Amino acid sequence: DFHFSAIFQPTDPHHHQTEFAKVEGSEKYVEEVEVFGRQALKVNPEALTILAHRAFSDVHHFFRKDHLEGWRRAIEDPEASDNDRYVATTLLKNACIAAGRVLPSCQDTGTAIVLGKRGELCWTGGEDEKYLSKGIWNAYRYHNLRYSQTAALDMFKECNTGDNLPAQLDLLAVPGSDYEFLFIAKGGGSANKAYLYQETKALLNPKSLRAFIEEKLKTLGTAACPPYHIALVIGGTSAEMTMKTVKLASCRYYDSLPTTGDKYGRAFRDPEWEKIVMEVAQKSGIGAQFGGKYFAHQARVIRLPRHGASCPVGLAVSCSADRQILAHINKSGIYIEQLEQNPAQYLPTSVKVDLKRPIDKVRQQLSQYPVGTRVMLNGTLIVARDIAHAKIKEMMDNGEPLPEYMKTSPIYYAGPAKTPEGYASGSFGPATAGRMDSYVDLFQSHGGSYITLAKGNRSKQVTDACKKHGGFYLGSIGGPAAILAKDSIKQVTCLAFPELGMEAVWKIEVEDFPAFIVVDDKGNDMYSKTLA
Amino acid sequence: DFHFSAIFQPTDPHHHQTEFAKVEGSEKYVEEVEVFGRQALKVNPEALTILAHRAFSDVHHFFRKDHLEGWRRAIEDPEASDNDRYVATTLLKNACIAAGRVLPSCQDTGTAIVLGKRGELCWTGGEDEKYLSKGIWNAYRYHNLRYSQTAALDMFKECNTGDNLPAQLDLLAVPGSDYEFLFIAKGGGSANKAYLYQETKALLNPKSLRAFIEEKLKTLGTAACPPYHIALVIGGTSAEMTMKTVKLASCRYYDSLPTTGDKYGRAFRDPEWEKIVMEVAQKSGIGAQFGGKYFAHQARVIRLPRHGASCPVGLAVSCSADRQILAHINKSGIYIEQLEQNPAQYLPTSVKVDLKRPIDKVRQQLSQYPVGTRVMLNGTLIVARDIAHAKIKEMMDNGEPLPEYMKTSPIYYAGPAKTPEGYASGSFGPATAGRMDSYVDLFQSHGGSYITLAKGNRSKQVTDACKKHGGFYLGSIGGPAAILAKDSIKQVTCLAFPELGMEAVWKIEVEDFPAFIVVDDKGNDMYSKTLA
Ligand code: SF4
Ligand code: SF4
Repeated sequence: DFHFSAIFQPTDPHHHQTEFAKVEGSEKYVEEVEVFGRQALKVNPEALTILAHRAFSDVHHFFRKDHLEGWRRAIEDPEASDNDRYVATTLLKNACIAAGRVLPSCQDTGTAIVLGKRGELCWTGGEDEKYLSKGIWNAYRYHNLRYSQTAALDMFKECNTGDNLPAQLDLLAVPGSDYEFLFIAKGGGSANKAYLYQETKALLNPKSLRAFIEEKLKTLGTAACPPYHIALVIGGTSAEMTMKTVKLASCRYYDSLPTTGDKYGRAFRDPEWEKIVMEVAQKSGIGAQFGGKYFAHQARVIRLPRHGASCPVGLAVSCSADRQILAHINKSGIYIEQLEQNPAQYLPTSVKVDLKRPIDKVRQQLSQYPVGTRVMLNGTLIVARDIAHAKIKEMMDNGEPLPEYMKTSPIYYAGPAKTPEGYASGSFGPATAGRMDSYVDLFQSHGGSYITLAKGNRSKQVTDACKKHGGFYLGSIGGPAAILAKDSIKQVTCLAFPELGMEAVWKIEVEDFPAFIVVDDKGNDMYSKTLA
Repeated sequence: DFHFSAIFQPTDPHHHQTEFAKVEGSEKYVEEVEVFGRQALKVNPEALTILAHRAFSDVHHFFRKDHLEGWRRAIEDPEASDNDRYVATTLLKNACIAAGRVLPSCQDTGTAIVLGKRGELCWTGGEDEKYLSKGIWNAYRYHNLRYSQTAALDMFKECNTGDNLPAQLDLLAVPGSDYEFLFIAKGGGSANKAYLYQETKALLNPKSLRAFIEEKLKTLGTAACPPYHIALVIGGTSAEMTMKTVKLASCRYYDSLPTTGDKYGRAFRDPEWEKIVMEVAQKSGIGAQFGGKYFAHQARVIRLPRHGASCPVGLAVSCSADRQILAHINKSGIYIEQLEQNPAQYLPTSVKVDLKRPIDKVRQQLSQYPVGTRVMLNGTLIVARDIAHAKIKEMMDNGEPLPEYMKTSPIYYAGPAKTPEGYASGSFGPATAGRMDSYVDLFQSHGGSYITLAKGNRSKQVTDACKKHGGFYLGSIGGPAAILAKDSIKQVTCLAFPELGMEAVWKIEVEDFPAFIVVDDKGNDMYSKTLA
């Protein structure tokens, strides 16, 4: 009466539907042997370094077809808003710049994540984590990427690791003699939009689930640079299993799962509720960052078994920097997923704001316009994000004044990637505004941060602060870090806190920097209707 | 300049601090060999079946020393409340019954979770998941446990799998030639108290972190049968990594981690913040389920590296059914963690309520007493939990009456384990009340469910309903399922929905069933002060 049923039963477990390229000459890293009558593969662990290096290089300059098709759909759909088409066009042009292999597609070159599946008889010598980490180290050190990892020296004392390590290395033991991989360069902002809900059987009916989806999609907001790949996982054997599943679903790793359940509790994709997620996303009006239809590229919904007392639910997105690559090592060598090298084939007024004026004159000009107005910024921005804000608040709590450089220019929340030789700037797109919300009222009450520039919707405290203090929040397009660096950023200099690395305070000169007035000085917020 | 640093660097990676017993004759399942100059281990996969069967059998009848010591501490501490000592004494006596190897310590025999670490040169034949699942199948089929897994036939249509499968099988590839394991029998209610928070750098200071802990600990409530092993994880490379870490911390799997960080971002335990967590738990007054000092046995706090833009935070507990077992297979055979076989060595005014009356007479008697009154129930209980409530609401939505059996007796939210031969009842302790909160006002408005009996604090809607309709919520002690079955439950009959398995409606005859009045018919709630 015993019947074993694996939870996950993909019809394409080795991902034959994906196109792979062989690393030339890589069959020299492997050797087929036989021990105790069974076939085994000896793998020179230097293959893991080579593979990880190429994976975490390529993934920053090219995209998958299904991601690029979504941007074209947003341009060509008659039901797309004008802002949908504008944002999607910008992202596609950004992808064309990134395809030049110098600038990465986003300044947040992400956390390096490796899902590895080592066959029982795949023999590497066992130092996989070291050799994989060396390849990741190579990719981030020898390319114009960014060191984004923050080490905790104690509970509160932190420093940048300076090399984008440690990686997340999830190496699984599986049958056979091959080594299969999914590499993910996961941005922090989209990682932050991975949510776990602890629900109950009372959720599991059509009316309750639909209302739940409507409520939760809004909480994603625009803070992870939509259009999104939206993944929703209902059920799971534990919270951590639910969240791992929703991550992998967002990477389309589970696309070949069955579409029906059975009495053994196997996982399945639910295309009907995928359609419902897309309808909710489209009718939400949130759009591709600034109102419209293209909140989402596509949706994945995976229904899981559950303990009768339990119903964990995971919701997560893949963002505009949709960065994963499949790979495998076998008797023939090293194979890596082929991404789209020619994104250009998918490619079918505003207010000039002079920032080279007194900030009060800039505030006066912005006050003339409603939320949703598109602006083009020309002049100096002061760049500061999470740690700089915390240090400055800490200074003020010790009686120190708000520094003068926080009062002369708009504050751009951003952290740049490394600058290529001969370039004015590396990739340099915006950070999530909402993480700095707790500082705006304080800084504005001390005569600074009257104008901020970042991406994402903000909390009500920021709307109230801008109305109280005559302030503004400007929304940059989120994601197009390469085209901003190439076309808009003309000069970059470190102004304060150099030891923070990318989180130092910078002074940058920009030209033709596009943004929308998201919050004005009158209590208005262009997200108040769609994200209420 | 490259330096590899593993995130997790336990000083005791193989758990030498744990005592193990070898399965007699199990060296016949293993054979050390040497291939290509390296030491390897051949493992008959039947070893995995034998090991999983014994692990998921033993863990339901015995506990670890640090768990039992916590209950003794709550009994002997002069600062423990009377309710602290009463609950801890009850749980310790329950453990004495479970040690008889017939009744499991809790009716929720949990989800079967396997963390396995297969060495590069540990050769099983590769069918580990099937052979592990067979051993788990054996444990739940041939012992007096419970089938708790719910399969989804489609998004909403569900059935019990009837065998407690599927398991969660997390099998990792690691160096060496051994096979190391952590087996967890995870209750659904404590699995539900695994929470993920998406925080920011603004949290990472002493004042903010302390306030955060005070706020989140209350949201655990009493719904997972405290005293808790409380685990808190600050940081992580992804949501799913944070939640896996907090699970393992709650199992004391990471106890030998370093206690300081470094520039490479290694994980560490923070004993200072473990003490602060314990201080918050004790000063909360929540106590061991019914007010006092012993909200928590102990605390684990792990600080993790993070992407600069990210700060995931995990909070989770191990409950009174604290069930994990370490194991390993090596050249000498199968070794399994030795649990405490003699829990008795740790062992150093109520109102009689006659349920054999019209329910209105029972309500009148209960109305004479304040919340916090300890009560002893004698008579019939009608048993119904999540799916039965959902089915009954569906019937009423179709115009059908609230069933008669929802009106005659107090409703006990519970699902029994299997009945041992010759016993009146299998283990039969209470389910989490809060999951049924959305039905109370509706059912009471239709003349039923005036008295409910379960465990855990409930939402304000239930307090309002009981006051509006003259109802009561009685709190059973959470956890002591074996002693309740042995001493209190005299007769068990299936009443409705037999196809739901443990989730059928039952009619049981009880004697001397202890409970507290948690919500009365006047708007009072004995958790209103401690869980506000
Ligand atoms: S596209 Fe946006 S959310 Fe994604 S990594 Fe870049 S900044 Fe972060
Ligand atoms: S002790 Fe309580 S929380 Fe733990 S498994 Fe049993 S019923 Fe669930």
